[PDB]
Amino acid sequence: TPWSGYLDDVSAKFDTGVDNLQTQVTEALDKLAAKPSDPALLAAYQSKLSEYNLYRNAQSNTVKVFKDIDAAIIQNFR
Amino acid sequence: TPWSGYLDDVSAKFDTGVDNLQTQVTEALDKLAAKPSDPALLAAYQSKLSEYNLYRNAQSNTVKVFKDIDAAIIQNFR
Amino acid sequence: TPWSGYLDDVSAKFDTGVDNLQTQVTEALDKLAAKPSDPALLAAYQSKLSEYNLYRNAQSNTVKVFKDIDAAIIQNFR
Amino acid sequence: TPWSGYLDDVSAKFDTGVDNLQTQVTEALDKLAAKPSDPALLAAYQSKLSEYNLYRNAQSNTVKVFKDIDAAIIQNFR
Amino acid sequence: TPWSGYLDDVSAKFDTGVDNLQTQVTEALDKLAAKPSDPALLAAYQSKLSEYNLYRNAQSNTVKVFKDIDAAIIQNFR
Amino acid sequence: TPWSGYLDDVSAKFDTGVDNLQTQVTEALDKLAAKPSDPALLAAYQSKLSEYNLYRNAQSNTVKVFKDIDAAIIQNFR
Amino acid sequence: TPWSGYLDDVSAKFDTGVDNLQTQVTEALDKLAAKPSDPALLAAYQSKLSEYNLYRNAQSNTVKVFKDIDAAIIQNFR
Amino acid sequence: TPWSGYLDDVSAKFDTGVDNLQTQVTEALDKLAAKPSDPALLAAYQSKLSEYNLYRNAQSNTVKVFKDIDAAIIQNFR
Amino acid sequence: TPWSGYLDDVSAKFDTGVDNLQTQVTEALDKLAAKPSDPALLAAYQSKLSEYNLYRNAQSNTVKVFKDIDAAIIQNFR
Amino acid sequence: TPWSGYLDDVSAKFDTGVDNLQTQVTEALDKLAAKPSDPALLAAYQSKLSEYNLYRNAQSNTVKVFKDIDAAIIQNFR
Amino acid sequence: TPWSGYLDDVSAKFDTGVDNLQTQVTEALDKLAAKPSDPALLAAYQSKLSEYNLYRNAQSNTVKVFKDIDAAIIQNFR
Amino acid sequence: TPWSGYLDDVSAKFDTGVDNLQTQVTEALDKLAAKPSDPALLAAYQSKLSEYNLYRNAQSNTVKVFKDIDAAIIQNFR
Amino acid sequence: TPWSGYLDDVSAKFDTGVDNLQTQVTEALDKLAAKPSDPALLAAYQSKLSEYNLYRNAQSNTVKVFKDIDAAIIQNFR
Amino acid sequence: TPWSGYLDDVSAKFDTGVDNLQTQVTEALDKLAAKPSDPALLAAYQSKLSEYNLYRNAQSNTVKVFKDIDAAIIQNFR
Amino acid sequence: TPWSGYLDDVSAKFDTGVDNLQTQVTEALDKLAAKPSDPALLAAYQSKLSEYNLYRNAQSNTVKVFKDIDAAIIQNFR
Amino acid sequence: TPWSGYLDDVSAKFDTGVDNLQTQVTEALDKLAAKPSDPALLAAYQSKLSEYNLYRNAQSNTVKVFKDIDAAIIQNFR
Amino acid sequence: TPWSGYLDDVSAKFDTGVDNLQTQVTEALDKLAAKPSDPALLAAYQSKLSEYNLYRNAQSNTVKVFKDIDAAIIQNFR
Amino acid sequence: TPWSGYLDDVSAKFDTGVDNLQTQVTEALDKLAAKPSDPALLAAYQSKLSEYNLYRNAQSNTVKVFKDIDAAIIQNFR
Amino acid sequence: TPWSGYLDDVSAKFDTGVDNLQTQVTEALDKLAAKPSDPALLAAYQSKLSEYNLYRNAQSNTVKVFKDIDAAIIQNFR
Repeated sequence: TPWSGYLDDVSAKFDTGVDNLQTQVTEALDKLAAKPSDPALLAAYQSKLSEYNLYRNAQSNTVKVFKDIDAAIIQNFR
Repeated sequence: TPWSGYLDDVSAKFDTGVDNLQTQVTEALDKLAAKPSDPALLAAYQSKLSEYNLYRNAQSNTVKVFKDIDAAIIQNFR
Repeated sequence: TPWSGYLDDVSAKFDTGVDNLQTQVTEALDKLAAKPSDPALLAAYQSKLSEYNLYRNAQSNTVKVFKDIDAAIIQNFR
Repeated sequence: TPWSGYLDDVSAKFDTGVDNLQTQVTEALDKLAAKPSDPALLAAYQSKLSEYNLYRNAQSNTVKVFKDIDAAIIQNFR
Repeated sequence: TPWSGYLDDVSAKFDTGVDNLQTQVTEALDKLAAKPSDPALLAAYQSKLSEYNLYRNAQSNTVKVFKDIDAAIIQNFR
Repeated sequence: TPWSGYLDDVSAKFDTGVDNLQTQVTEALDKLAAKPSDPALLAAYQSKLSEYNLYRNAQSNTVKVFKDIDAAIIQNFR
Repeated sequence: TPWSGYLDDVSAKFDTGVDNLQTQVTEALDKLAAKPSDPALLAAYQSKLSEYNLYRNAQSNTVKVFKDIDAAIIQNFR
Repeated sequence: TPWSGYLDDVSAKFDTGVDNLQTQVTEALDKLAAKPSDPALLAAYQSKLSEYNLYRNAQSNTVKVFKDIDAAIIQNFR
Repeated sequence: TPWSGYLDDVSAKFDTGVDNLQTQVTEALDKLAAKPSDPALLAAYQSKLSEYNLYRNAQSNTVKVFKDIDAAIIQNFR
Repeated sequence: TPWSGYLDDVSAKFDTGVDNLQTQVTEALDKLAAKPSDPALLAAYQSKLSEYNLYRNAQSNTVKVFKDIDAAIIQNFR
Repeated sequence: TPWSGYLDDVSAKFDTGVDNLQTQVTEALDKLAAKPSDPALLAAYQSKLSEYNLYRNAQSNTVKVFKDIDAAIIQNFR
Repeated sequence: TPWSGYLDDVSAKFDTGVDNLQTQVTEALDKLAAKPSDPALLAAYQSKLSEYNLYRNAQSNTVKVFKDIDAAIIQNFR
Repeated sequence: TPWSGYLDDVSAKFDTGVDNLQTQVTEALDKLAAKPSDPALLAAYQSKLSEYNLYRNAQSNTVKVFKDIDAAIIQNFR
Repeated sequence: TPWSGYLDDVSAKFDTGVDNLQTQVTEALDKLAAKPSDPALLAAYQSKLSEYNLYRNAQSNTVKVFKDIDAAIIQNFR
Repeated sequence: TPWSGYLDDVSAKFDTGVDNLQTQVTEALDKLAAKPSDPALLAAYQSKLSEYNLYRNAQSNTVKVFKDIDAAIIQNFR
Repeated sequence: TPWSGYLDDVSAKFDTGVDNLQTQVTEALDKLAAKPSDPALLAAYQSKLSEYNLYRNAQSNTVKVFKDIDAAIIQNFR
Repeated sequence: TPWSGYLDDVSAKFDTGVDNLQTQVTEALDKLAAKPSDPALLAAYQSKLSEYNLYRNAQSNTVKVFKDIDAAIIQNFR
Repeated sequence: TPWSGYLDDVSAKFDTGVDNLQTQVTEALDKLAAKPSDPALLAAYQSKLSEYNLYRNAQSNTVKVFKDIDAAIIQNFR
Repeated sequence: TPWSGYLDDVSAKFDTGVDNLQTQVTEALDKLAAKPSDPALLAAYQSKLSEYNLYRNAQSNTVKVFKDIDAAIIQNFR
């Protein structure tokens, strides 16, 4: 069994929270690349790419906060 | 079930708000191409194409604003 | 229900404002073609064709103005 | 009571400043559509439509300026 | 009873301070989507969306300041 | 397979929409050049050349509009 | 009966003082993960996460102070 | 009579030194929340919130210094 | 007597330095709203609104600098 | 004394630089309206109206340049 | 084997997505240069050059977004 | 070796694409000037001068497009 | 049999408590090094590296506490 | 005679080293407030305010260093 | 003697480097205001105003760089 | 044999992980410098330079984290 | 010595490049005004006035380009 | 020997990469100034000036990127 | 003989390592000040000023590291 700590659980709440956003960004970019001027494909790709920016920022900043929570508790052992 | 975030909902309010504007632009251009000098078809195509310009601009600028709302909230986690 | 935006309403105020000017130009040209030297038919066709020129110009320039009103509002979202 | 912020007040100074310019543009276009070649109706509609262009541009650019005033004050909290 | 701390009170002063700004942005966007070229609906949506940007920025930066007030007091226990 | 994007499809809707207008302009000019004073050939060439002017203008202005739709979406990625 | 000393009482005054802050941080993160761009969920999660930082720091620094009170009394037995 | 030591006097010199800064921050935030885009209210709230940051930091660091003065005198009893 | 600290004095040097710029922006916008196409009123409103932008930016950035002066002195107490 | 900043001085150098150009445009238009076919009045009104166009453009673009000079200095305080 | 990272893969999805758009722009410009007034060659070159503009902009802005995704994750290592 | 960049290559594709159009315009104008009423020389000079207009416009607008392609890539380095 | 004392048992509770965290940090860094811009690999490496920081700090501070427990018991033999 | 220790001498070397920098910052801010858009006054105020930031930081960090020199000598009396 | 630090010297290298550019902008604007349509005065004023923009930007950005050089040296005293 | 510690191994996992990214940045810049307007060379250089930024940041921040892991273990020897 | 920068040199290359074009336009207009129907004076004045239009446009657009070259270099100091 | 660092080498790769582009812009402007209406000299000057814009932008943005690479490495010494 | 310790040697390795970088920054700024719009002087000054930033940061951070090496050795005498 692969081990997963508490920060691995917080980082995987976002991974299991979105269903296939890592796939839909890949699929919308592959549909965009075949024809990069259809406004039905650009506006669909903007809304996924702007979503994927806020996905990776809110994931990475939450893990940073719970790091500095624990690093100020663990410093208080001594 | 295909996942759709909040920016996917704002981009799909415009898609469900207009009924078949993506179709009517395609249908009016197909009626125009068969006879590109009828003023009943040019003036009908102008009013749909000028509409479709304001549709894709107001969609794409609204998603840009809600991006910079969230990117100034998520930066305040740390 | 076929969708009609605001520019579709301004372009259709001229269409519903005149009753059958798109028909009377077609009917006067069909009466002219059968006998293209009657001054009762030429002077009746001049007054409809000069009317139909000012109809399509005042329609098409009004839609152009309300386009550049909105394209200078929508540019001010960002 | 419907809430109205400061930018809602600046956008409503222009709305209450003009009396019925949103109505007069609608009324002059309805008088124009019934007879789109009267120069008494075209020149009256030009002066209202050119007014309504400068109304919506000076409204929308003023709200844009007071946005970038506040977004450079609120960025200075942190 | 759901618990609400001091930062929950500062974040809810803005929520109770505006009456229904979270609703009016949703209602004005729903009125905009049905007809995205009416200047009466675009200029009304600009003034609410520019308001909603300054609402979420002044909320999120105030909570950030009171965080760094407390994190420099609580660090002075030891 | 030769690639054709979305603007290539809009420019080829006009090409496939007219059947042989690029040929009929060439054929009517070749019939005109052999005898450039027959009114049956001048009036047939006027109606094709005035058609071919409105064909290339409505093609080239439609591609220009869909360019400025996409260049205002793609600018909103960043 | 599980034993709880004096430092266990000081650490459990904060646990019983907040009602369900350990739950509300978990519940707000679970509501955030399903849709990580709603500003109603980000600003609600910021105010709980900034609260939970000051909860664990003021708990852990208070226990550190009462440790160094007692370790300077108990050193004075000999 | 509620007892107040020497560090209670140093912490209350700042409390009695400012008159109602704990009130003016609360009053300016309540005036800000009703209309969070007035630059007369944002710039008035910035100058009080930046003041209240330097108030709580200079209070909390002064009490920390007089603690480490006394903890290096009291350690010299033995 | 309402208390005013040092940052309150720097923010009020700009308030007392300009005489009635908060009034003249309000008065010029009220004169503009009654007739938003007079170039004598637009060019007078541009010069006040561009002034009021540089007023609130130079006020808010000066208070930010004197904050980070003091927050690097007060951090050096301990 | 009504206050006038630096941009108010640059906008009033053009106002005091021309003597009565705001009056001469008004006076020449009033002489034109009484008899709008005299070439001595049309050619005199063309030279004032073409002057008044270059007056308001060179005024409004100069104030725009000195705005973006100052907004790139004031941004360099922080 | 020449190495290609993740941004090299996103930049090469557009390169492999279009088949020979870098060639067709070169070939249509070479056909245009031999005879720069054929409307069959100008309208074919407009649709490729307007396509090639949207190709290089959507490529270069996508790589910019995935840069600022990663530069806000990698900054959160420390 | 005189250096020639990419825009120098696009501007020289038109120069090498036409053989001696810069010479034929000069030669036809020199034949026209000796006898400026021969219809064999006027109609030959019209077809070269109308060609030379479309040569310098399609050259100068192509270089402008490839400039704004690169200035939107190079802006994305930072 | 290799000997392991009590502090060796406390340091090996963390080693046996995590399964292969010393391996997963090594494996995620080896997957990162082959392509250091994939956000699926950066965000997976952040959550393991922030975990591995809290692993080695909570291990090393626990062994330090049980050292100073024993060094204040063993000093009380004499 | 008012007493001044060694740290009072180091803090007063900077005070006597600059002549009237505490006055010139006050005088340049008073000249700025009367007209906050003159670039001759903004660029003169930037160079004094950026100087006054480096004055108070280099003063306050030097006194901090000579404190931690002495607090590691005085701790070595016992 | 009025004191001038190092940033005062860098800001005064630009002041003494140009001879009377602060005067020539004032003199060319005074010559422009008396006659704002002479192309000999507009093109002379463009070249001075575009120069004065690059003067105040290169002055203000150089002082900003030498500030952040020193603020990263002075932070390394402690 | 040149010695290489553990941080030398982590810094050389990135060096051996990419194959010749230090060479490809040098080679793409040398191809760019010979012709700095080819979009095939700019877009190829953007994707390598944006890659090389994320290479040196993820290398340098990983070495910083493993430094502060070890400096909090080695401090616990005493 | 009157100072002349680089843009003053580019604007004076056109002034010294033409010999007396500012004089010949003045002299040909003075010869035209005495007898404004001589075709030897009209055709001589057309060729100078059409020259003087291209002189002031190519001067004023070149200075605009070298402005936006420098304003994108000077912005890169910070 | 005049010293040249690494950024001096990157800025001189563009200088040695182009052969005499700093000379050809100067030579083409000197040929243009003697006769500023020859289309053989305008179109040759456009292609060099549009080249020289992309030369100085790609030089200045590359040096900016390698600055922010190094300023994020050198910040990680401490 | 003026004394120079070990940190004086590390700070003077950078001083003797660069030849005349303290002079070339002074010389390039003096060449810039005489003509602050030449792109040959701005791009030469950018590459020296960006170099001089990395010179003083890598000098000042190296001396800070060797300070905290020695202050953790010298603390271990007692």
